[PDB]
Amino acid sequence: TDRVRRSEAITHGTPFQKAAALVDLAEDGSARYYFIFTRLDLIWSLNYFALLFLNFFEQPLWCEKNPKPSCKDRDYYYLGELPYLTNAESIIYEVITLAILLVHTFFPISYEGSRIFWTSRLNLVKVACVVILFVDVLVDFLYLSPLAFDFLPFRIAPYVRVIIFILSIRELRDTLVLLSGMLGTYLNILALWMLFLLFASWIAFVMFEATQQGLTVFTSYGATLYQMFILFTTSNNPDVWIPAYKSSRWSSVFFVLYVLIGVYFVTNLILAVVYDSFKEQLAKQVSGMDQMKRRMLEKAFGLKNQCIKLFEQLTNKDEFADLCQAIALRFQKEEVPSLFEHFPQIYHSALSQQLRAFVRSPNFGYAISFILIINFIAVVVETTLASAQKPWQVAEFVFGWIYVLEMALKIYTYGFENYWREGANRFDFLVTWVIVIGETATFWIRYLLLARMLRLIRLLMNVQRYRAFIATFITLIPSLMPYLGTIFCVLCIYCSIGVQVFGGLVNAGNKKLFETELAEDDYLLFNFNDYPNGMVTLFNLLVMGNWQVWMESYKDLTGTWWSITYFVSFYVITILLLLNLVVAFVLEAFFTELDLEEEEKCQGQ
Amino acid sequence: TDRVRRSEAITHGTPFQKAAALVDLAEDGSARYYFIFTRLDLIWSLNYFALLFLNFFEQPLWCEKNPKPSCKDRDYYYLGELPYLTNAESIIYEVITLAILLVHTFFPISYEGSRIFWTSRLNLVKVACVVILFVDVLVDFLYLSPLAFDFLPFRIAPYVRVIIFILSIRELRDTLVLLSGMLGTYLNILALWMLFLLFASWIAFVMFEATQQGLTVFTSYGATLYQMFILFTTSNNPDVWIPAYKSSRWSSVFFVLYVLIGVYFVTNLILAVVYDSFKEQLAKQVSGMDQMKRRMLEKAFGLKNQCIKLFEQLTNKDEFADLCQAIALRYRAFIATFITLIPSLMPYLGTIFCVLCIYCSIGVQVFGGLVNAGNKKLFETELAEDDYLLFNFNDYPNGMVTLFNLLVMGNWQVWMESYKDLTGTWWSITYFVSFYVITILLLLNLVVAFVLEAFFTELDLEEEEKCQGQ
Repeated sequence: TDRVRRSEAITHGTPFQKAAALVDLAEDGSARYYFIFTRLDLIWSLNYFALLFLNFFEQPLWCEKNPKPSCKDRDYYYLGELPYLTNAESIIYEVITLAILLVHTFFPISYEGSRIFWTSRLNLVKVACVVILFVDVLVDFLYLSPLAFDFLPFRIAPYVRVIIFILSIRELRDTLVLLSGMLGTYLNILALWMLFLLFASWIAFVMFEATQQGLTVFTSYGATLYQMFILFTTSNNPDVWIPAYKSSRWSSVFFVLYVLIGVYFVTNLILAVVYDSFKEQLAKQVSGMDQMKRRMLEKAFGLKNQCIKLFEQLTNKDEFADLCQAIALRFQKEEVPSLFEHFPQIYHSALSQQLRAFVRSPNFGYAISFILIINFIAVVVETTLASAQKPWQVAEFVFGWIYVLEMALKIYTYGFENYWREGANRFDFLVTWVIVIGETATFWIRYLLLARMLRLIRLLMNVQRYRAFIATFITLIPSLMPYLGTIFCVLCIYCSIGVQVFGGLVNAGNKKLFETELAEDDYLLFNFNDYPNGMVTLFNLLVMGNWQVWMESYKDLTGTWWSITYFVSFYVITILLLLNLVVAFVLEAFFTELDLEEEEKCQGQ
Repeated sequence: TDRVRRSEAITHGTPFQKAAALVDLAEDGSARYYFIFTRLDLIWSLNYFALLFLNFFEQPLWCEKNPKPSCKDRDYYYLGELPYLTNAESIIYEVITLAILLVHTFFPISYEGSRIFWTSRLNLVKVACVVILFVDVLVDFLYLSPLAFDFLPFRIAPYVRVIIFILSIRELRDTLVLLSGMLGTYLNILALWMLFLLFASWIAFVMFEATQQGLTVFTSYGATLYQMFILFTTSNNPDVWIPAYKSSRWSSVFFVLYVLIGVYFVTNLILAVVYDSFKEQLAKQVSGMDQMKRRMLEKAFGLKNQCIKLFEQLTNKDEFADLCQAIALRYRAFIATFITLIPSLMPYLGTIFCVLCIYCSIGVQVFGGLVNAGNKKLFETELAEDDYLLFNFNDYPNGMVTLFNLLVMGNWQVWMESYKDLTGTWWSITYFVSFYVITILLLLNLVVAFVLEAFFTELDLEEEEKCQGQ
């Protein structure tokens, strides 16, 4: 019960207790109102997620301008399968979440102090965002009366919801501070890339001037630069230069050289510059956190006898910082009592310790692992069947109980704390409960059986080699969350733009559609006609198989080359920057894991 | 200046100048006959290169079986534009390059001394390769005459020419030696990748078992694993799961998760393992180089006037090697990186090109001849739908450009499907699978790591220069 002890010691503890708490919470990274607001922090978090999720269910703007047919003909408009809110439902949940937001944003005035509240920038920006949302909601509500407005051309709330979400979750804000560091360096390598495309497409344009390649593909410098930009992604390779190769096999040399330089040099040079600037900005950022950590330690200090008394609390300035950092890096945190040591003859009778050693024994692991292999054999045999399967319900139940027992013995040997502190044990816990629930409810099957397959990953987890890769993966998964969230918020902004600009054109009546590559390649459900559909289309533009099919199709559907600016800017922001950041993160992760085991060896030697 | 003074000093100079030559050539990184051998290096190189390029102009063997129509109707077989040598020319250039190769491979027999030469296994393997070439050339000559043979099923010379070329250039031979060590680590992450595909494809097959995705795309576990393997490359995205998305939009959650894990995690992990194991082998190589340089300098030492006479020649036991080491002394950063990276990368791009040569030779023997205007099946294939028919294996250039197209991983499954359906045998996929495993997941990831290392070296170098000037 750490958090309650901490908050009690902070609010009511004696100065030595307060100091000990301040240092403990430094090691772990009006105070009553702050604690209350922290307890409400779950409510605030869920409200901010619901505030963003409203974008998925709000009815698309183009449905309001009286389409014929109505948007109920989701086949005619190739629309999604999520529902769209009525106006009534939208006004209900928009009102509830805006009211909770106003409460959330202004409640800190009760404890921060107004001079602080207005001196602080993050406050002023959140006040601006909530004001903008209040205005746009009140406008959209007043439009319930036709006297209020005749027409509404555009809507701003879909963007401000995302901004408020970004400003609410600090780790996203610190990721955007990092990114708005490295962006200035990134513009130089982006410029060198552009200048390379310009030159290469000028050479191509001169070289093919009167060939069939010129006359049917490189018809002008602009089309050349565009086709070459696509070919830098290689997505149109070899298709874009087949006419050249038909006219002279030697033409292949120019395109092989262009692809080779583009894919293996420049793409990697951009990656290297992004990786460098990431590493620089991350080291710069973390140094600021270490400095704040010192500021907190200096407060804990300011609040031989003093050293003895602090070490006495530990039994539960430069000297202080050194001692605290040393003991922190040297020693693990204090033990947590079980609920069961209170029973001497139960918990402490040597039969207990003997069973504890047994469950801890290696041969117990050998037994359980062999049983798990047998469970794998059991399920692989069972999936040969689809009433003959009925007896395998017995095997299902038996393995269910076996996992209940294993989990129980695990908590019997590592409590709740050292059990749940291990991510493997957490996965065990979850899959145990879900399958035990399924089986005890049994005693749709084809779908729930995928959980019985999912449990088989334990066979990989046990492997002495792969455990290193799996540990890299398991630490990387939570560590990537804010960068994936940054990408997802950019996708939300881009989808909103797509829904407003391109939504509604992909319908069965638009005869131009059946001229597009979408209708030729059958991609028709990957339209922007609603937010879900745009969101999955944007996943396709991210992995960017066939991505130019959309850029061509919507160029042709809109009739202006400016439609391309959406996909070009999307490529520049997501692929060339943010995803290369994620790549750098994975490389730093694995090499840190290798460095960590190299340190473990060097210190053990 | 330098090279003449060095060889002159080594052959005729005073021993103090001989030491000076040894140290100067160490700074710059019967000996008369070794000097002749070294000066001929250009002729040796050009002979090896001609022997390698011979594969581009040797007539494809399936034409020698006399098809109808003949390979004179190049359009009917979508053939390239390079000449095919006559039997006369092929015999002439094979004999000439064999004679010059025999000369080169025997040339060290004098200056190395027979026991030493034949003791060194690199000579022995070269001799095995050259004897194989001699035997196969003699067989090819006999096969000109009906008395010796009626037919020969398989021709080995196209491979051994590449093997001899790899053995001949030290920068290549050391590149493949470096590469051969990390393979034992590369096979582990390859096992993890295989196990991942197998399990993910099993979940896919059972999840969709009765759906339209199952009833059209994932019809058997085999088809599932194949389609998922292509989807790991992302090259069949979104195509493979459009039926699932038509039946229920929630299907997309599984394929999005599969692609995300495949790309941004596992492939990057394969890059990380290859990168680290390369950096390990590079470190071992450069440590071996430093050790060898020291051993040479120690020999040069073995040969106060002591100092003065050397400081005199320098105008051109550790104590000596340490002396030698002492007496050895916006876009600009990117552009310097790019400039130096090219002559640094030449070994690896060259090795990749040699692997393509082996694969192209296999391609011309196994698949060559299938893509022709009379093949009724061909017009059912994706090759014909996408008008890719010039990208075939009917001659060596065509195969080489097809192999480049696979190396860029553009539409690469078109050929794998089309040639599977042409060859009528699922085993044809092994060509493209093994190619992807060897070139993309290993060698080109190595190239990536080499580029990144070059860039970070350039940033460190300019930071060092700045800090030392500060």
